[PDB]
Amino acid sequence: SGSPGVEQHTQAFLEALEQGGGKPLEQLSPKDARAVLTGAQASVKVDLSGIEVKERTIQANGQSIKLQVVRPANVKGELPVFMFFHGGGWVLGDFPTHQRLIRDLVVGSGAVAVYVDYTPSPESHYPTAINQAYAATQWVAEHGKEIGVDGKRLAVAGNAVGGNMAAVVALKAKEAGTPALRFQLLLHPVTDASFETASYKQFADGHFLTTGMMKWFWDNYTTDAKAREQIYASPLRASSEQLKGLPPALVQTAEFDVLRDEGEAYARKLNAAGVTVTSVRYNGMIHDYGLLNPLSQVPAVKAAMRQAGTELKVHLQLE
Amino acid sequence: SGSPGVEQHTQAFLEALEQGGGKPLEQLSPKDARAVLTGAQASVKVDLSGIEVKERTIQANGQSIKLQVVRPANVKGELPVFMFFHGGGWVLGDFPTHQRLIRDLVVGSGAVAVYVDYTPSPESHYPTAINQAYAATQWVAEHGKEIGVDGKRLAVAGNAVGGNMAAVVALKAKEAGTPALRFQLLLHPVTDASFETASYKQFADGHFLTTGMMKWFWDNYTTDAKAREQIYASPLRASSEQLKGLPPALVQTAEFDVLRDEGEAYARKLNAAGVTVTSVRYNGMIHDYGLLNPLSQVPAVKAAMRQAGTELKVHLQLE
Ligand SMILES: CC(=O)O[C@H](C(=O)O)c1ccccc1Cl
Ligand SMILES: CC(=O)O[C@H](C(=O)O)c1ccccc1Cl
Ligand SMILES: CC(=O)O[C@H](C(=O)O)c1ccccc1Cl
Ligand SMILES: CC(=O)O[C@H](C(=O)O)c1ccccc1Cl
Ligand SMILES: CC(=O)O[C@H](C(=O)O)c1ccccc1Cl
Ligand SMILES: CC(=O)O[C@H](C(=O)O)c1ccccc1Cl
Repeated sequence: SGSPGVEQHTQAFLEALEQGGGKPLEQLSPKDARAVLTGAQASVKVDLSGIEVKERTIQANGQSIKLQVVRPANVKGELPVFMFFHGGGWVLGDFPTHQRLIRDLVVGSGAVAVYVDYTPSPESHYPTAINQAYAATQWVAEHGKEIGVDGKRLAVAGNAVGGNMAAVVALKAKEAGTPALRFQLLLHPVTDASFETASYKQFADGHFLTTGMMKWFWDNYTTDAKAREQIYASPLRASSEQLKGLPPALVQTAEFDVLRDEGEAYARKLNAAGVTVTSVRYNGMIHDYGLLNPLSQVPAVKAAMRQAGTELKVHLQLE
Repeated sequence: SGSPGVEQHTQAFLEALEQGGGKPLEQLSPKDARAVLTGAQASVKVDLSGIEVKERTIQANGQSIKLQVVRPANVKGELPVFMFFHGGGWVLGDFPTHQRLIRDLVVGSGAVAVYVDYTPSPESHYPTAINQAYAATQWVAEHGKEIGVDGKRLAVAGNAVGGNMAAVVALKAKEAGTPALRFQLLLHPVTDASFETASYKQFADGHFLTTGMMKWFWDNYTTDAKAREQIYASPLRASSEQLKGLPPALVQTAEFDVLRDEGEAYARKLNAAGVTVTSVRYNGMIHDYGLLNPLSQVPAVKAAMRQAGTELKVHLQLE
């Protein structure tokens, strides 16, 4: 478990995982793997106060798409808004597993989150979910009044493959010429369908997210090699010209995460393309510390969450 | 100038420095070198609003020590407080060169800064300044009412050698058993009188702070090898037992800073000793981005400053 330099509570978490192992996640059926995350997130008392949650089903992408709209409690008027794309490696995850993370971003930013219930993998494959994600984002931009938001002040946010999804939705919005986006919040994003970065090599196991999981996640998403080479799957492969004009980004990475290097590399490519980027590595931390309910009271995690909420707020102001 | 991955405005700054060079800083007299920083900081329009500045001379350390007390404007009552220790490699720096940085921390935190006017080097040598710094911190703890602060809610903060000073004052407070400190804010701290870390090797020149400057700074501070080995000069040399019980820390480092590795290493040692630490590397950034007035409008720099102010605020609340 862990490494020299892992933050103390995080290291204890890793050791607890190592104890009483269980089968590797990637050896489970999608149903059983989904239940592992559900059970783990439900195992910890967490503050979910300060929010008003309501479901809305929309017609877009030529289908019905379910949204969970999460609004700061006791606030009147149209509020700015961020789309929220959940992580879980495409196979896992949903709204309640991610509700604490979403709640923290909403309460900290004062903005409304719109969770999009994209179709999981392998039930669907690329590009089904990203097309749903984009469709919902366009819908919010043009129909925001219906759910109490100002669709002209619109960001995208997500963790892990949700960070992939947020980045790709920003690219799709550029491709489509609409909608205008204020900001992209990328928390430990997946950015490349390749597994040879220094961080992938160093943290292959023992640090929660493993290389084995990442390959399984990608395989469930799509085994089409040409699909994986597209910028809408692996945005790290985009040229400077393709990245030009994307909205300002905050990218948080974790020191002990296989995805650390590709996230920081994507931030560099955005910067080289003239996009405004803040790229921050949280040392001592593991992958997706912001999702994990058992880590939500770690002081560094709280600091990272204060930052994520504040930066959403900064970019969602009037004028 | 610079490297692949340097944030765009920062890279332009580095290129401007390279153009129209001038003599290396470390070849100048202390007087002339001091004027270089003064002139550069004065070259940029910056917001200094929202603060009330007043000088106070105190009797401590068996001498007179000048303080600049920087209070949020239009606020009544006793406020919590952080000591502020300026950087400049011991040779350079003062209050006005650092006033924008201090102002940003005050306005963002809502807490009062107490700048300590320690004796520069080589006019004095180790341990004169750190003894003054500690003496002033103890004074504020016990006499805070006189300058409108709650001395029981007291943090230490500083940039570069000021980060060294803040860390060392926390160690001296532990050694003395007083005063109680809420928090240490270390912005790109100097932590070791050695020059062989990977970051020292990689960024030896071309990134504002050079290895040559750092060696000159240390030489002016003290050439006593035994002094440099003391934990009050090089706190990285402290054992876990020596670090045990120190106050919670936020350490910000910069990706392209010779001091990056020793700062992150000190954060690791604090964590190993059970101290609460948040260690954050701002990618794309150079050394002491928070001091430099020409960089104060870079978005990543603004985000880092919002974080520094917020974390001071978090740790200076009642109860
Ligand atoms: C990677 C794994 O095996 O799942 C963990 C477990 O409960 O074992 C786990 C632990 C805490 C939070 C989430 C998850 Cl998913
Ligand atoms: C790459 C991805 O999306 O990461 C997931 C995440 O942490 O969100 C994840 C990774 C490992 C175990 C559980 C979960 Cl849920
Ligand atoms: C778990 C947690 O609350 O850590 C806090 C935070 O960073 O929010 C914190 C808040 C106030 C004082 C100390 C500390 Cl450590
Ligand atoms: C390191 C050096 O030579 O000083 C710089 C210069 O003006 O050349 C400089 C530039 C901007 C801000 C401060 C300073 Cl000190
Ligand atoms: C090590 C130190 O204290 O760094 C100074 C700082 O950036 O504060 C500094 C470094 C290079 C040039 C000017 C100045 Cl002022
Ligand atoms: C120079 C600067 O203000 O950048 C800002 C910041 O991060 O504070 C900012 C604020 C609102 C919207 C965009 C941007 Cl980029």
